[PDB]
Amino acid sequence: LEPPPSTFQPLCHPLVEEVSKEVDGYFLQHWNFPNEKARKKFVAAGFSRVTCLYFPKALDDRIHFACRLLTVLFLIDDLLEYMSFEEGSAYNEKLIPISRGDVLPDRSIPVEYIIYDLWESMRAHDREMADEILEPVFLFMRAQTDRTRARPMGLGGYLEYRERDVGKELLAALMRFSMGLKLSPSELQRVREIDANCSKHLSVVNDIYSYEKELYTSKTAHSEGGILCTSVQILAQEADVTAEAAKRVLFVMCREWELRHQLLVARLSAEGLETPGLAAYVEGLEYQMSGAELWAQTTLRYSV
Amino acid sequence: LEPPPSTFQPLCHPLVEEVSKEVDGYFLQHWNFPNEKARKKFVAAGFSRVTCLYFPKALDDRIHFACRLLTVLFLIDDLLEYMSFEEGSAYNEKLIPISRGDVLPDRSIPVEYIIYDLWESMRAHDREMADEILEPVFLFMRAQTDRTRARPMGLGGYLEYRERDVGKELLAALMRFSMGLKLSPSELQRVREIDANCSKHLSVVNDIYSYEKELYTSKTAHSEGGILCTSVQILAQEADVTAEAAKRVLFVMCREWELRHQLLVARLSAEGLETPGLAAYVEGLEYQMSGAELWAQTTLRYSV
Ligand SMILES: C=C(C)[C@H]1CC[N@@H+]2CCC[C@H](C)[C@@]2(C)C1
Ligand SMILES: C=C(C)[C@H]1CC[N@@H+]2CCC[C@H](C)[C@@]2(C)C1
Ligand SMILES: [Mg+2]
Ligand SMILES: [Mg+2]
Ligand SMILES: [Mg+2]
Ligand SMILES: [Mg+2]
Ligand SMILES: [Mg+2]
Ligand SMILES: [Mg+2]
Repeated sequence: LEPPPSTFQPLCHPLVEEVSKEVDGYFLQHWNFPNEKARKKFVAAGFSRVTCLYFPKALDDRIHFACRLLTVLFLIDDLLEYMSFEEGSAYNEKLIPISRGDVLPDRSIPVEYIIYDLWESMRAHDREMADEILEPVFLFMRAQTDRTRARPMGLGGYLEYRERDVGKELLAALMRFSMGLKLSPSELQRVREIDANCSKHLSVVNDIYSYEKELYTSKTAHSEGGILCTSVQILAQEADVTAEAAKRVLFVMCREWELRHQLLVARLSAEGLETPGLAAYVEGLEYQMSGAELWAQTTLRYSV
Repeated sequence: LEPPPSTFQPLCHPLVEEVSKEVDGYFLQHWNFPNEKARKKFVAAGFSRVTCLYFPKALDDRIHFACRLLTVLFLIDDLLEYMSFEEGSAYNEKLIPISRGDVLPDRSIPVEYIIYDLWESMRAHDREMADEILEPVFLFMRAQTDRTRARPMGLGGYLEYRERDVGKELLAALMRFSMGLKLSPSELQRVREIDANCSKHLSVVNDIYSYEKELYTSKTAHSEGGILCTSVQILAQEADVTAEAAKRVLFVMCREWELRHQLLVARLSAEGLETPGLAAYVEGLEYQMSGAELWAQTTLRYSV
């Protein structure tokens, strides 16, 4: 599968080696892997490597929080494949008060106390921005078990939904957190179009490289939790072509959203609307788009 | 614009120039054109030229019949853009019993006696093969003013509907009629999948090249009869990109259908399933696709 040209240049955080070994070790110490094989697979996926690709301009003392959050959010995304919607919702909902720091963790259950301890250290470092990540996270978590996954969706319907299930807002607030990027409500409203456009790129690039994994998941895991929900499948059905054909067509569209991103950014500069904070923000969203693509191409998580 | 490569080579019927003067000459004589600017525009469209690219291996004494049918269907296609869905339906339904020979034409209304004399002459040359073109035509006629045009559609449902509105079935029967190509029912049953795939290519390729023309029509003619119903519109909506962007993506989807055409034709031959009659037919379809594209990218009908 050959990717079409992109003008984007992915960047990686300079401390990716240290921070990855640090956060990897942590999870190998506290998390519950079924066997040595699953432990090996976990390190292979490179969950801190991708976090360092999403947020290459992260503050050095802050990047490790993001790796931690995204790692466990990744570990859970996989576990939900083997539950029903009910089971999966119950699972997520228990973690939400713990995340607010409202209910203590059952310290026998790794996921409970890992999440509790994460959010506490985050609020300790920067309470205000830490707190602005909470609702975007929950929004994502409740999307993961939304019954709309079991209803037929067209392309537009799907992207509307995937904006939550792919975690666009949570990634945005985590980005802002990890950089210390403070934006007024004015500025944040000002770029809703750029967000929406960027969300489609993140969704579809991921749909393209993870399709094979997800096809096998839809055959072997839970009939609800492992349900096949992807633009690849939708487009394949609608255009009556193979998934491989659909991938190639969706990749060209992703490049159109990149171009559209440059256009919107340029236009926002063509008024005084591009504040310095906003400028660093939309540069940030470009790192996410390109970074996620670089990782998706090279991670063992998707070529297996 | 910049079409990506195609494996298909177009062919033009050798008599294209004679039949063009002849058929153009007939319609310039009988059709009620409003003025001289429109008679010139009709000749610049080159309708006999596109017919001779659709069916480049049509029998020499049969190709003119096809130029006639398509020429009158092109003219009526433009008419219905000035009509409501009701007016257009009323107009086409008049013509349906006249085509069958069940009703005599009003010899003072050109469209009626042109239609009547066309079908009677075609039944004279090959009764049973002419017969089989009728219902596919009425099917495309009725599609043209179906209110589903004005309702929301996703890409999939659009292609389903456009299979009728692009007249894929009438084109098939016509191609057979033009070539003396008789196929058994079970033969036709074997290429149904190949037919459907070919439909999408014809539709979307036409949609790409005729978009600026249809845009303008939607804005100037009747709000119903000239409504913008096109894959370029639908993809641009679902994916939130410009029309030019959608065209670039749809073009890639069209090459994927050429690939699928080839794959389906190879599969058919690898069983003992490609009869000699079927062999001509699917080669026939491939001329329709590459021919439609050649005309579309040069006709003044879509460029001015
Ligand atoms: C940014 C992406 C393409 C998503 C890849 C998959 N993971 C699942 C775990 C949580 C993340 C937000 C994400 C949805 C990111
Ligand atoms: C085969 C096509 C892409 C269509 C081009 C436009 N014309 C309009 C008049 C009727 C024809 C069947 C057609 C729809 C063919
Ligand atoms: Mg998921
Ligand atoms: Mg998943
Ligand atoms: Mg995926
Ligand atoms: Mg039409
Ligand atoms: Mg038309
Ligand atoms: Mg058109």
